[PDB]
Amino acid sequence: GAAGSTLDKIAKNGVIVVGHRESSVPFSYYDNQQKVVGFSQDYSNAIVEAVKKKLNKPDLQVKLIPITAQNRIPLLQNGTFDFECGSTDNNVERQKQAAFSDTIFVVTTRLLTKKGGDIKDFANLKDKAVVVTSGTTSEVLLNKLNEEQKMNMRIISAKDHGDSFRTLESGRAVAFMMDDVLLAGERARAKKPDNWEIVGKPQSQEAWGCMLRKDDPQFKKLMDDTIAQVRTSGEAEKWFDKWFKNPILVSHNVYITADKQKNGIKANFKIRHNVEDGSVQLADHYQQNTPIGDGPVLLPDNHYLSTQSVLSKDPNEKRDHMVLLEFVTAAGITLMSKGEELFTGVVPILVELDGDVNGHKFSVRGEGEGDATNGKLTLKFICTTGKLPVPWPTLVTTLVQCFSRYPDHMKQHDFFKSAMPEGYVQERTISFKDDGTYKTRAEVKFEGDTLVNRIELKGIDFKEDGNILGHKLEYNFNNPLNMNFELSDEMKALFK
Amino acid sequence: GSTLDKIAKNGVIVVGHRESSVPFSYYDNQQKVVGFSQDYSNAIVEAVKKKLNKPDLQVKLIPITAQNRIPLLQNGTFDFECGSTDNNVERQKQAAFSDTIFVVTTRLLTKKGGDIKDFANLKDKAVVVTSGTTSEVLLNKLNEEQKMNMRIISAKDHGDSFRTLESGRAVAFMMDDVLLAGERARAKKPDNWEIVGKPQSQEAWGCMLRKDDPQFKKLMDDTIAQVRTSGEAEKWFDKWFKNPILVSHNVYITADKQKNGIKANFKIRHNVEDGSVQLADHYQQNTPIGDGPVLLPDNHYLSTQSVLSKDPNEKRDHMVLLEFVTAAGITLGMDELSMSKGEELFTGVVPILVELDGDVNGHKFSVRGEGEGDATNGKLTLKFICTTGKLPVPWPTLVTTLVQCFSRYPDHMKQHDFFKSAMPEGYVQERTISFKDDGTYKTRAEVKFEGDTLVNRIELKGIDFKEDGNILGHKLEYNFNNPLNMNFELSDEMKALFK
Ligand SMILES: N[C@@H](CC(=O)O)C(=O)O
Ligand SMILES: N[C@@H](CC(=O)O)C(=O)O
Ligand SMILES: [Mg+2]
Ligand SMILES: [Mg+2]
Ligand SMILES: [Mg+2]
Repeated sequence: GAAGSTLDKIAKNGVIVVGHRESSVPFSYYDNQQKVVGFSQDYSNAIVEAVKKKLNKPDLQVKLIPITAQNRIPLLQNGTFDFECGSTDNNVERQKQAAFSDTIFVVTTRLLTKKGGDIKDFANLKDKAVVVTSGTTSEVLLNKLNEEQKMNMRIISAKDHGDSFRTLESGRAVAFMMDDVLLAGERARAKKPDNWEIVGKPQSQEAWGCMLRKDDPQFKKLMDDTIAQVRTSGEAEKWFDKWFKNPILVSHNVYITADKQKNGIKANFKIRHNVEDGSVQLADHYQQNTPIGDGPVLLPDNHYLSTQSVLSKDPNEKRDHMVLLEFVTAAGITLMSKGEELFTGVVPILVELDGDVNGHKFSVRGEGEGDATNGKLTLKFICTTGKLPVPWPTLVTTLVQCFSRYPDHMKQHDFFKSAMPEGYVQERTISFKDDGTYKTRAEVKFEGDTLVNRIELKGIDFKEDGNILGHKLEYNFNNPLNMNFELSDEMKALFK
Repeated sequence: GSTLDKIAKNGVIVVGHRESSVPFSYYDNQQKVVGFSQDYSNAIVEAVKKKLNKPDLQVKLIPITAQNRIPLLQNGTFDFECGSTDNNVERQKQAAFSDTIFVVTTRLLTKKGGDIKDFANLKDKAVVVTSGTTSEVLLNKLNEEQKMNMRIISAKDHGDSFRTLESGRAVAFMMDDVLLAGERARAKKPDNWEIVGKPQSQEAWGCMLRKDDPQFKKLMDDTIAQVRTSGEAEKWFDKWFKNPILVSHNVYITADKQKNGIKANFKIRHNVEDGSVQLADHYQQNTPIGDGPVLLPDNHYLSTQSVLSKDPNEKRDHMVLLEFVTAAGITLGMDELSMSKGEELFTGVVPILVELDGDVNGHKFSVRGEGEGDATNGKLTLKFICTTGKLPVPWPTLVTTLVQCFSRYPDHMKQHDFFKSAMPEGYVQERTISFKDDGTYKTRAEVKFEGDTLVNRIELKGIDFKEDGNILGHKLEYNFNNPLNMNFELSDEMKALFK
């Protein structure tokens, strides 16, 4: 058979081509910024890093390409990609065409259906439209059940799992059959996740592995070693808790460019606020910052800030309020001044905002602390004038980028700290799609030991029953997904 | 101390600028401060950098108005300003002036075909003027001396003054004639407006600086003299007054290392025939067609300008395009005052073929373009034809869809040129273009060499467009980059100045 390895081909070419799935949630799927993410993609990344160390090629490139259940094996055999980790069952029939790593997940094949409907088990599918994803194990099982039991099902074959779920969600099928965890994943992305139930006696139990070409023991050994190390280091259980037991967030990217004319910077970015009906409210941000002082600043090369925030409520606070936890890291440039020295400890923060939106006047006061070493903010905001006339999430970006974590190799690009203590003016236009606009002007500076953000906000042209003045936005940030899925006994055994 | 002493101490020169003195010192639609006088301001800054041996001197532009320019100069809030300030004896008591950079007369702007033919026609009428200007003094003086009973509306800056006139809330706007021509150029309908009236005065503009600083005055006067005799002053006049003024677009690029590619985002503003603007938000992702190594960039941007024209011998629906693109956003380092194989494919002139098939709200169409690209100069020249008859969308909405491998990457940035590095195998370019209050284009293109020709083959799908919106309604001007075209003669006094 083969005398060489895909590892030798990778080393020659300088790139590893990795297949990935498009809608295997939360394992290998596109997030709303088209990043390929998930539990299996974490294994894929670990394997890629293991290939880089094994080949001593620290600058190896990666090229992720999309595959489907239908085309994964033909594209593997003709060399279109080198391996994939996503949601592929290891079985005997497939071992005739491909090789598999050791198992990374174990599932059972079940049904997703509307809560409170007639579908309790597979027997309820008689004479009904049932959706299943083309090219999958469940498609084979569902057709076989339909034929062997003469159930008169109308089996709809959809191109990928999100399409299958949206067939169910729109009423064109009474149930979706698939791996139970993938049903839970599509449910998490639904308009109303809590309307959907997993039901039915399992038709099978399956084990997922990474797929690679046959006759490559060196590459499979590197994968199996990597999987073994992920387990015994505790990372496998930590990745499970990450994807299945905590909110899954999508980072925002604040794109920064120098504005040398003004000795400052500009930025642009988009926020997508979740709407209660399952849609999204786009908020387009334009930003300009100029230093208050007339001394030197750091004028950055282009880069971006990667941001995630968590909103919560203080159970002992009766005023209208928001508790905020925020994490920000600078990126976009590949690998002590006075201003930067001001941020080496924990710095108290004060925020004051005076707002007028469509004539509705309000004020907000916030206090907390920031830890730029860790890119971390913790703040509590109160509406001091009574009820806030807009949703708290629409004010998050307005309510101190000097607390971003700049990596050591990027510290010469940190405009925000360099303007301290005298500070900077931050101005934004925030354009809400199909609705009004906020215009903001803030001064961010030190007053004594405290970092103060004092803002004026003016909002115009809002729709009184739109998503903002109508209070139709969910109290969250970064478009969370929250899985509802039990750690099974089989998975517990896998982790030993 | 002196102004240079302050600049040297701080490492920053603080430059006052006007906000609406068109086309001398004004904000363009990307908030950049531009104009004929700002070209002088930049020349002065560069002379200060050279004099102080501080190539990394920083610049801080701060806005000033006709009302606050002198007090902010006096208390040191800024160091100098080049804009539109008259030099006169009264102001010399408060400030020093450079040698003259422009000469104007004070006149009126009014609606073409109206009753305002000269200053006498203003009797009993509303007249607008900018607060704190020479014209405001002259207009009030004329009012009282000739008992004209004008209602003088005093607006905060020249754009506000003009929009008072444009919106019918005054019958005329008095100002420096060239500033009237500048505000006209930005109007909803520039050709509706006429400059009339016997000049009330002739004025000379200079750059303002603090009094009793002869060395800083000499640096500015020396720079202004060099601009004249080097011919730059006449070239700047031609640039600002006899050629279209464009705004550049910035294409903001970030790496997408997962896909061995890049993403980009940027905004295009299309001029609408009624004077409004149609926003087109661009999201972009590129991936290499080949599986071999590429250049993965740090964040940077492409600075783009385009000129659309018509071929007078072409009877088909068509667009002639000239485009210039330069990469920017990574500073040339103090210590430095081919990176891919594909880069070598662009050292000379490369022929280009573009093929687009479109479907917008069910209206199908095809476009074919041919021309050539010169990446050494960041320059493209193409002619496009609609091969299916009439184009069902405006040509400007297709410009961004219809080869960023022809961008000029400065030498210090060549390691960030993903586009050329993916050749000859090429790349896939996908976009979502969202037209504000209207529909969306989704595009997928392959850009690659086919033999010696760089080929861009595109599929475009448009949905949710309004049939009477700006796109399907064909309400967009045939231009790009939001041009302004001055209508202003070179006077004999300006010719004298250029000697
Ligand atoms: N695990 C199933 C479904 C999938 O791949 O998404 C299969 O291997 O066919
Ligand atoms: N040139 C006039 C108007 C202006 O400054 O814009 C003045 O000096 O007041
Ligand atoms: Mg939801
Ligand atoms: Mg009199
Ligand atoms: Mg126009």
